[PDB]
Amino acid sequence: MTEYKLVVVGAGGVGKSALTIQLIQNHFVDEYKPTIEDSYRKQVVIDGETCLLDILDTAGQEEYSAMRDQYMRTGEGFLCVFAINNTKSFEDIHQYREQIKRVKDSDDVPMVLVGNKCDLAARTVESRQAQDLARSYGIPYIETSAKTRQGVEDAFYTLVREIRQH
Ligand SMILES: Nc1nc2c(ncn2[C@@H]2O[C@H](COP(=O)(O)OP(=O)(O)NP(=O)(O)O)[C@@H](O)[C@H]2O)c(=O)[nH]1
Ligand SMILES: [Mg+2]
Repeated sequence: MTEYKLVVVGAGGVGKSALTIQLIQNHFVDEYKPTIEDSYRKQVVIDGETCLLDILDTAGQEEYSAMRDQYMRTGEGFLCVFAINNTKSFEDIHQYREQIKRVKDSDDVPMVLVGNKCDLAARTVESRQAQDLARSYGIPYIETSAKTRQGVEDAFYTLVREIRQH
């Protein structure tokens, strides 16, 4: 079957692992547990296609850029994740996208902007500003919560569908 190599990137503590785990194990992880690198494999049916999701979950920590580059290099799509109550994580998005384009040699790579933690009242980044940024990249913007499961399958399946059209 078709395999889609999906890579999850973004600043530390935005919820990259929580989204992945919610998708793979149907539970919300509430623990403090920084990732170095983890990979997940899951067989799914998306729009009737049987495929395999290889999901690489990456570190948010700066010490790990080298490892992050090696892994970004083999991905066919990227979930660029920020948290809606962390404005610095939103600002850091431009820095992650530029690095993706530099390691992939490409202006236009299959990619989804994910605004996560949308279950929280204390929102510092407005959906408007995120939606604007996503428009200026030419990518979809999806709001998610790993806690409620809102938007989770959407964010992942949308990225698969972007790869299929690339
Ligand atoms: N309320 C809420 N909390 C979340 C959500 N997603 C993640 N978190 C919480 O935020 C913290 C960090 O989440 P985690 O998945 O570890 O983040 P990460 O992006 O993988 N961090 P790292 O870059 O270190 O691997 C955890 O306490 C987790 O439960 C969400 O959608 N809502
Ligand atoms: Mg993590």
